[PDB]
Amino acid sequence: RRVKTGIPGVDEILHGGIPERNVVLLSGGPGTGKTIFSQQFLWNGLKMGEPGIYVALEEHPVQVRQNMAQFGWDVKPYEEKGMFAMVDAFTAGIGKEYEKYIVHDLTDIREFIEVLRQAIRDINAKRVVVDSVTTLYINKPAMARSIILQLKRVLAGTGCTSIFVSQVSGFGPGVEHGVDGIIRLDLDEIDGELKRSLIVWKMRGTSHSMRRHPFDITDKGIIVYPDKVLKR
Amino acid sequence: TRRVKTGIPGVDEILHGGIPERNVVLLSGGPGTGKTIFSQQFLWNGLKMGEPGIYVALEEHPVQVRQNMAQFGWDVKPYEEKGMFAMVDAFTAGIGEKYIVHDLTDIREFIEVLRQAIRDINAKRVVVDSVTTLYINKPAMARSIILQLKRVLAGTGCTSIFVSQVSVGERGFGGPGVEHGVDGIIRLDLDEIDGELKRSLIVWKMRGTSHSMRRHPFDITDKGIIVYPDKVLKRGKVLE
Amino acid sequence: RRVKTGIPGVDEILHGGIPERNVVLLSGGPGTGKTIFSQQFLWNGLKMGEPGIYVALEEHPVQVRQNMAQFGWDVKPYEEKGMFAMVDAFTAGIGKSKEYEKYIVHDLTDIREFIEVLRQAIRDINAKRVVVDSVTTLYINKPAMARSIILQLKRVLAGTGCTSIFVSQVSGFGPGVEHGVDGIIRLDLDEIDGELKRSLIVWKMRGTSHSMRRHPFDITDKGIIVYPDKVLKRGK
Amino acid sequence: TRRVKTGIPGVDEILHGGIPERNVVLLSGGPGTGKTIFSQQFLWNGLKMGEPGIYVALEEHPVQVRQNMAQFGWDVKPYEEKGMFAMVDAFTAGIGEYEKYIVHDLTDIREFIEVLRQAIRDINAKRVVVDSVTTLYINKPAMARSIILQLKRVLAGTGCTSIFVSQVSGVEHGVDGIIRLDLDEIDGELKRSLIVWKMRGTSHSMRRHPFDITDKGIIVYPDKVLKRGKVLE
Amino acid sequence: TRRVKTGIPGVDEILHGGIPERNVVLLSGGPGTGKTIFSQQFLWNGLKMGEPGIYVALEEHPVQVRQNMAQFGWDVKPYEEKGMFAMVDAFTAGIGKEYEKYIVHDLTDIREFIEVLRQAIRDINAKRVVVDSVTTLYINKPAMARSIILQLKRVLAGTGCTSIFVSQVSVGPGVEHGVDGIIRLDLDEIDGELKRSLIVWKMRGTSHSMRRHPFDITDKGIIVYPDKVLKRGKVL
Amino acid sequence: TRRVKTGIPGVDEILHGGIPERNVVLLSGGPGTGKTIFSQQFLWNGLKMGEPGIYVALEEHPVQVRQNMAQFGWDVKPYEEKGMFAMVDAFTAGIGKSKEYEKYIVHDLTDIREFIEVLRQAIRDINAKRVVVDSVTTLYINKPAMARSIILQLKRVLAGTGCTSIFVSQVSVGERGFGGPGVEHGVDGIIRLDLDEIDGELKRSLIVWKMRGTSHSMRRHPFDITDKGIIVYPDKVLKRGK
Ligand SMILES: Nc1ncnc2c1ncn2[C@@H]1O[C@H](COP(=O)(O)OP(=O)(O)O)[C@@H](O)[C@H]1O
Ligand SMILES: Nc1ncnc2c1ncn2[C@@H]1O[C@H](COP(=O)(O)OP(=O)(O)O)[C@@H](O)[C@H]1O
Ligand SMILES: Nc1ncnc2c1ncn2[C@@H]1O[C@H](COP(=O)(O)OP(=O)(O)O)[C@@H](O)[C@H]1O
Ligand SMILES: Nc1ncnc2c1ncn2[C@@H]1O[C@H](COP(=O)(O)OP(=O)(O)O)[C@@H](O)[C@H]1O
Ligand SMILES: Nc1ncnc2c1ncn2[C@@H]1O[C@H](COP(=O)(O)OP(=O)(O)O)[C@@H](O)[C@H]1O
Ligand SMILES: Nc1ncnc2c1ncn2[C@@H]1O[C@H](COP(=O)(O)OP(=O)(O)O)[C@@H](O)[C@H]1O
Repeated sequence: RRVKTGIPGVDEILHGGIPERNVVLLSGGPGTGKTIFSQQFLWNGLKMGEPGIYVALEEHPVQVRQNMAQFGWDVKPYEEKGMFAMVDAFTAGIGKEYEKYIVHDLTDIREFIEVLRQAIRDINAKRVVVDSVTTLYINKPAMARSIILQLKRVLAGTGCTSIFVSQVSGFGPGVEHGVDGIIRLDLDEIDGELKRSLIVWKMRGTSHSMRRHPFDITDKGIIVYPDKVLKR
Repeated sequence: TRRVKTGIPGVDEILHGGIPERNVVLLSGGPGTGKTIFSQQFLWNGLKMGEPGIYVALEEHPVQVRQNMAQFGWDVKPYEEKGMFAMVDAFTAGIGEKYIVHDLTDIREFIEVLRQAIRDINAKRVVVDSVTTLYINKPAMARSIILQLKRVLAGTGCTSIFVSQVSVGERGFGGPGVEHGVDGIIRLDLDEIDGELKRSLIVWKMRGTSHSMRRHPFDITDKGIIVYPDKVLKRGKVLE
Repeated sequence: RRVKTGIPGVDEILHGGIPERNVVLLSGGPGTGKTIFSQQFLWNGLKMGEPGIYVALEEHPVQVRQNMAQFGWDVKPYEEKGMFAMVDAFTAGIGKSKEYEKYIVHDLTDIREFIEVLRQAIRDINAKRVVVDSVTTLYINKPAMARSIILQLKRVLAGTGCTSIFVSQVSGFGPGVEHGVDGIIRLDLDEIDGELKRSLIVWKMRGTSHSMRRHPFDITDKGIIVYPDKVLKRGK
Repeated sequence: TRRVKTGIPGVDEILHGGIPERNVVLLSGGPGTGKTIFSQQFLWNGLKMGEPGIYVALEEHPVQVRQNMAQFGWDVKPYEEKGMFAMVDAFTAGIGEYEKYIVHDLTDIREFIEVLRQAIRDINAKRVVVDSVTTLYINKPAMARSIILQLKRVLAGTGCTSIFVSQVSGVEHGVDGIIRLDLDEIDGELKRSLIVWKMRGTSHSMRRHPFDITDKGIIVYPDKVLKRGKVLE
Repeated sequence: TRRVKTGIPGVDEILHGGIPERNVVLLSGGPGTGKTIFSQQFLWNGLKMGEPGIYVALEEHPVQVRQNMAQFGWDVKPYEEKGMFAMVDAFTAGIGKEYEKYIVHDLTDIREFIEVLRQAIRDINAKRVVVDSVTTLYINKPAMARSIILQLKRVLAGTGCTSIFVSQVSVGPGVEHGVDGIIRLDLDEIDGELKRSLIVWKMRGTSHSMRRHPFDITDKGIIVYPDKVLKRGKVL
Repeated sequence: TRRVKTGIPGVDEILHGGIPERNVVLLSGGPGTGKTIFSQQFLWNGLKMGEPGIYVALEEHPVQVRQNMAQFGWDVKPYEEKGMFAMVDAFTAGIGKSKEYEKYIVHDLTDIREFIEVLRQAIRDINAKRVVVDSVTTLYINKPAMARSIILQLKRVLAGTGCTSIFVSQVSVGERGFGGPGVEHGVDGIIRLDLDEIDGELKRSLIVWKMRGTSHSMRRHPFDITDKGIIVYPDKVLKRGK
């Protein structure tokens, strides 16, 4: 089977959607849409009755809710329903309001994984987003490989299908070799104008579009154009 | 979302209304691209609108900053006496004033002092010139430094600009995590095209709003910066 | 003698196939089809009476079996008849040890045990074909050791009459590794005019002449298909 | 805002009047781009204008510097004995007779600064050259920023306008101005060009202008531009 | 000046007679560019001309080198038994841990390496020597490359030998300056096609072709074409 | 300023008279570009104009070096005897502590102190007016931070004794620059010897990037290496495409 991202054009680009248990790496530079994209993935997940967990390391949950809320995505209700979770692995990297979930020390991936399996259990999560995974090893690159594979085993085991968001200043040291899929979002200046484009570089378990497709970010999120191709 | 008007000709148009309230905007660019003049113009316009502002100086002493702003027609003195503007001296300490940061070993005193200045004048706009100096010899501390300041500023209702210094040639914005941690990124460029340096601005990122995706030329004048939303740079200036 | 990969087009491109006992480095970036190519190589071998061994360092043998099954390649039958074997050199890398697997390398910090289990596996099934996916994981965090490791494994495998494929992960071909192996086959995925095109090229192959051209190929439901009579210069 | 005339042919026009008083200007370029001749002509024209100048030597011994200048027709001797010109020796302490101003330890700029303050005070200097400031931190780049900022404050606070020579093979953000001298090979020929990247306090030509080094120093052509690899206009 | 004929078709002509005797020639190139074959051809042809030769192996065990040379019709067995050819084993020591007349037990430094080499040159009155590859002697200690190349050079030239130092380059200090000559072998992809070329970058003691010449590797070794040149494709 | 004539065909013209006295000229380029040959032709011509030269050898033994210059029709034997020419052995110490015969020998290259000691002594016994250090790169290649002081220290020495010199600088093939931060700003002159593949052919060319004290050709001139030495063509220009 597959997992329908719900993101206009994407499921057609993946020929049906993301294969189950697959951990997809969404990489790209700043402002390419990785945040809106992965949030949309989870949001659409909810509308289809699929449990979702957002592991934030870049922003605090109260902030994430506000960002999504501005696109017309109110997770608060589902949060009360027990169909959506927000894991705070953010306040730990900046200092010290509680939450159902929180990682106090990311020195090790141990507590990180402990708290993760909890949120998955409580809502029987199906969809998961780690934004971002880069923060777990940016200053400890040799440990990236083990970290990516370990989180992978855990998620796939619980039947979850994942987007790891990778921040790029390549796709990210075994990281791009460890994941099942790779979707790169690009923002390129062409003839004096910035053009957004998406391309599925890798996707274990399926055939997929081999073309670079433009896309726009709108008030209601991302919209990819499967019938169009952008030439850089 | 509510917008903060920069007042800089062309910029609020380019931002489809202005900077979304509480956004931290990274103003990135090489030397002599107009980043300092731009950030000060942003603060001055705020004052004219009744929005108290703070300029955290890490590149020059506040005394010189006041002098330089005055030459553009921006005398902050009348405002400092009204408790509507403030200069934080985070410069002196770098090379051995109501607001002073004595030690930049840790970001702790920097924050305490910034918080002090914020409540003192009911600040709405803040400028840090420049953020790079806070970790340029501490690259690994950049991420947490940017994320901690951002939290303090948005948490106190401020809308800010973080000036980011990049060395000429590099199209970077500031490095790992920093360009990822800010809410917006406005790049000011100075490119040599056919034996001529041309200035241009481009909004690479701005959370909470759509914005022009084109590279617009601009000039630095006696009255500050002026961006031209109706012109684009495609290896040469052209209308629309 | 030639070891036939059985992968459509490959053997013609190798003018017969891989010279026996050769260690071939299969290099490429992520998603270029290296795992599938090497597994297809083992599969075809089983189909022609040649025992094979897949040494996993990137995935657990269980998932590998699954993955190969989706392509129509069920090894389970051969595994019980002593014709195929998976070597778990993965778990040690993550941490878990909560399962039973015949061949398993507990510690990857030394190539000593790795070679022990490999020798035992080759002994047990009389291995003729061996795949290591990926050798890169064995020295990524020890590049100065890569040279010895490649030549060491090279001596073992070749000594036991095995012909092997070492999968190399590229983010060149890998310092001194590209020199240690007998052959080099590069799998590429390049964006040309807004579209990703898959291609293969034989850079090196001690023991034989071979196509000096870049050939397009496709990954399908039944695996890889390479086109010997087609060439991808650049664009078409 | 007052202007300091470099007196170098074409340069003041390009700077739209001259260097804004008290500005520290970084003169950056690779070897043999003309940075030393330029900075020395700057001081010379200054002297021949009643403006006392100091040349801080970190690359050659003052004795040799005096020799290089005289060869172009700039004899500082008369001006030096008259207390209108001064040479600072911060060269010897870097590798191994008599010189009025000498910096014994370059470990850190404190002594460097003191000797510099003395020379300025002593001749009431108006122009100062540091050839080259790169040498003060070539092995300690993390110190470059503070050093540049410290010297800038000392010089500006004393009313001097300076040129820091930067040898290329937060510094550029710290100085007030930046003039790049280039030497590029185009069609089998080496062409010299100058370009003002930045100059706080004023507007200036935004073009790359060609120049020649002659027996009498540098001549820049403000009415010419170097575009592809050709001199146009 | 006295010349040493390589015997490789086209080479001696490109060298205007051949290698100036007593010269050390660095044969540099990436993987699969034909450096081993070229070097071995040089020695084989040397034997056929009554010029004893030595091959210092650091990449493969002398056993395998013998069998690979035979693969091209170069059976050194007849000459060795007659004290005309020698195989130095400076390989096994490289991967830790068989009798070989000439073996180097410690590569930690090159004193022993020089001893063994000195012994072999004397025993056979060697006139041609090949070291494959000299890169392995300092790959992990770049700073020592210069002195090692200069030391080996003084010893070889001191014994009247003419040599070829094979240098392994991946993809792209003292070394190239320390040798007498430099012959680069390349393998480049142009328009979906891999093309082999040789160019004499330096050869002390003589003039030589200043052009890049294409060449082929066959079942009988290398063949260089002095009448062809690579502007970018093969032209006249 | 009196010019030291190189004698090398076409060079003194390109330099508009020759090399300004006391100038330390860095001659750099990749392997096989003709730097050693160029430096020797310089000392040789220095002899014929009745000018005493020294050749500091760090890449070859003085015996081999002599055996190399002779191969070009340059026999310095008669001059070493009249004391009009000297050769320094700074090669052996680089690859061992072995003994041998040579009037001038530098035993330790850890520091440049002895080097100068021996050099000043060598300049004295004869009438050292021309000097060649080949290659200066060897002095600091493993300790790049020392390059600057080493270069300037040797400069002062030679200039202080009225010597005009060439420092041979070895750069790797493909490397653009001349020896890095230190070397290139500290020398008075820089002459680049290039060997570039243009249209399937290697072409030799020279270009003067810097020469304090004089004007000079600003163009790239082709040249040939012959059995008699180097021949640079001042009236020809090579166009590399860069
Ligand atoms: N309403 C909107 N209309 C069009 N574009 C928008 C709108 N809101 C936000 N954006 C775009 O979304 C971008 C940010 O996307 P995001 O996923 O947060 O970036 P990143 O890849 O750094 O995580 C902004 O830079 C902006 O260009
Ligand atoms: N009065 C003026 N008229 C025109 N241009 C000016 C004027 N004043 C300053 N400038 C320009 O402004 C530039 C400096 O802008 P600034 O923001 O200080 O640079 P940076 O981005 O490094 O902080 C100068 O290089 C100069 O070219
Ligand atoms: N059923 C299929 N049909 C066509 N292509 C497929 C199919 N299944 C997988 N693929 C392709 O195989 C690719 C993965 O190949 P793989 O060998 O795992 O990559 P890697 O080089 O990283 O080891 C996927 O990215 C996908 O494009
Ligand atoms: N009399 C002269 N006529 C023409 N050019 C000269 C004359 N004297 C020196 N030059 C040029 O000056 C250059 C050196 O300039 P200089 O300022 O010393 O270089 P740098 O940028 O390294 O400090 C020489 O390389 C030479 O080309
Ligand atoms: N019989 C043959 N006919 C044609 N080419 C061959 C033959 N045998 C080997 N080759 C070629 O020789 C190459 C290996 O040459 P070799 O000298 O071993 O490479 P290296 O430069 O890495 O030492 C192989 O990659 C192959 O393409
Ligand atoms: N008799 C000759 N005729 C033509 N060219 C020669 C002759 N002798 C040597 N050469 C050339 O001289 C080159 C070496 O010059 P050299 O100065 O030794 O190089 P480097 O710059 O590395 O010191 C050789 O590569 C060769 O091409």
